[PDB]
Amino acid sequence: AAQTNAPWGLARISSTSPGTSTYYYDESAGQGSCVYVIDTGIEASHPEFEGRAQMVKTYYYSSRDGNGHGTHCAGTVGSRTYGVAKKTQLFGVKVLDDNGSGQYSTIIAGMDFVASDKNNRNCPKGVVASLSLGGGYSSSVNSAAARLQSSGVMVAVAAGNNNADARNYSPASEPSVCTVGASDRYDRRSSFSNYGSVLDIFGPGTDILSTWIGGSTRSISGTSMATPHVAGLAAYLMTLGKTTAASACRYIADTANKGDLSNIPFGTVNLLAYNNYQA
Repeated sequence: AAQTNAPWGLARISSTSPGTSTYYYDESAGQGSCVYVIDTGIEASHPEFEGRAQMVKTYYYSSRDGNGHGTHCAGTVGSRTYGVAKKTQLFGVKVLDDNGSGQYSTIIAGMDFVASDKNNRNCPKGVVASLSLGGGYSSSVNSAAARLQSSGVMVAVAAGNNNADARNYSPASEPSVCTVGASDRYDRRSSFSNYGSVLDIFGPGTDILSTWIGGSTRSISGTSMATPHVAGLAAYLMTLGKTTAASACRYIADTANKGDLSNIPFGTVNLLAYNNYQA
């Protein structure tokens, strides 16, 4: 399938070169997979989600996304126009308040929630979790991400936006999950993207158009934006039977566009997420 005039990041994920504007993907489109978006919530009534999004948990007085960040990330995973996996089922877990903040104890609870909750959902092609959040190093936060992964969920986490080594941030520094840095439309490392040996993969992260609250759209930047490209790609590939939740990060690295990015520090992978779809 071909989506013309797609957001650059979607075009980039299905291309061997930057600078194109059509997204090519297998029409199965992540059908039968599930992606949990662990964030500020999802405006599930947005027409871009087509009824495929729903809130399953909140730790606050409301399940509403009063911020936008979680809706934007969910849109990059699975919205009809701005998403990688346009037929996946989206599940919102509101661990972040409407200012974008959350205590690590609530983030941990949310991760353990998903590890159990997937057993309440129909995800025959597999389960992914997207975590566009983080803070300072915490062994407890990393351990929670490791348990979620170990339970059979493909865990993708943002590397962080400190232009520094992700070793000092969590869950970015957890080795067993998929740690995602950000690139721009010219295949440069995004100026804010963390780096380091713990990164597994890069995805499009500078000026990413997606859904927003109020039934709207906007373009923002961050490793938060790169992460849902990778979560959506994992779901898409699991639907296609190419990989599993346990191995999808490594499979994405194995099949990535290699050596295409500039300003990658010595010791950081030069690997850009790629769906290797041949139309």
